Amino acid sequence: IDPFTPQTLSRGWGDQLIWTQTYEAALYKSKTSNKPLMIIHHLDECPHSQALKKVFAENKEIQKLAEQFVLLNLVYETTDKHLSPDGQYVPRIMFVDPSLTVRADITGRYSNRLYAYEPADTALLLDNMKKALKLLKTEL
Repeated sequence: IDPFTPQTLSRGWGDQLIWTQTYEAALYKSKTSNKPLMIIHHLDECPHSQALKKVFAENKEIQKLAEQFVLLNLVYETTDKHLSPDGQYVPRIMFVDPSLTVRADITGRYSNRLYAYEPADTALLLDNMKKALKLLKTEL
């Protein structure tokens, strides 16, 4: 593509994680860097996502893929009108497809419920994170 901004002094790409908490800015720079973003959606109204956060921050697998991608940690409204207008169940993980949209093609065997926010979904979250991410670098 055309030269956007040359690197100098320090901070080359700054594409890791996101650093700042802003839904629109996160998704925006993701598309700008042609890199998919994974929106981690929490809630305060149920068992504090801090409990889940502990195991999340403890799971190497989840961090490894997320550090190479975007993680949009949002904690506000259990059923926000943007992701859950009609209400289905509290999320845990979400993913924005390169086409700036979402793809619900995830199916599974009945391990311990296929959709939860409780630390139980941490093993699934791993395999689900892969299916949700689908393509890593287009080539692979």
